[PDB]
Amino acid sequence: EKPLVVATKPSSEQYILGEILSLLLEKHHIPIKRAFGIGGGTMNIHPALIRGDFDLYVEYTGTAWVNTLKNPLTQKVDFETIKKRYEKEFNLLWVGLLGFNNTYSLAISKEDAQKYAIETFSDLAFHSPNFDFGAEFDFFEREDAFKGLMKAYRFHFRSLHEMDINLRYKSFESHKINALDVFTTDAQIKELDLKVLKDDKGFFPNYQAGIVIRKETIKKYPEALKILEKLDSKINDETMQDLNYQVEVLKKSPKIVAKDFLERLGL
Repeated sequence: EKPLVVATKPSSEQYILGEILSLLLEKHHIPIKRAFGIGGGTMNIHPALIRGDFDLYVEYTGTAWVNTLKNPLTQKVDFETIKKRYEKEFNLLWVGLLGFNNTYSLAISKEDAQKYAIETFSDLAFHSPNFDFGAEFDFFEREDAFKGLMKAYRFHFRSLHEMDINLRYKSFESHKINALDVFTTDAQIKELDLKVLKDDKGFFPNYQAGIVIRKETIKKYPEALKILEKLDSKINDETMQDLNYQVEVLKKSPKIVAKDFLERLGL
């Protein structure tokens, strides 16, 4: 007899997710131990999960694809393959998908999107001489980001600006830039009321969030599977943006954010 251990990676989004899992199981009288903010993320969570010292966490499909399964991000992330390999090689179950994808995208103002009819990356590339683009230094470094985006879409931005990751949204507000990279769950999408564009050629890989849990734990706690499945498809990108906004902008604790979310779902 030992409480089920919910692990998370160090990010604020991950603390919210860990509290959603923990509070939901606690509501059903299943004892929980929180192991939040594990340095190194998956590479240190995964060995503990296989050894039974963690029981569950929220993983992103593309992260499992590249880090645990050693597959290339230039090949489309395949959920069915992930689920099968996780069961067979690791005795781990993906419960399902929460409903959101946390990956790179590109954003502009809603006014500029309406002015130029911009909905997709290809639209932004078509109109890119009217845009000054900004991103963090790392985004300009390898083929997985800006360099590859240029090979896929033929952008001709009027200017390019690299800066500290924490200055992008501020630089957009000042008009130093008028297009930038975002992550699709960023609180700042809601805060700044940004238009997030569609990656029509599928350049950026998929990082769909889902609960990974030991099959041994589901065998011993069959009700845990039924309970956790109630979260399937309940958190789309806009919902995750809002929960992140509550923590990062409204300064609400991840635990309270998670509690209020579960209550809104009737769980």
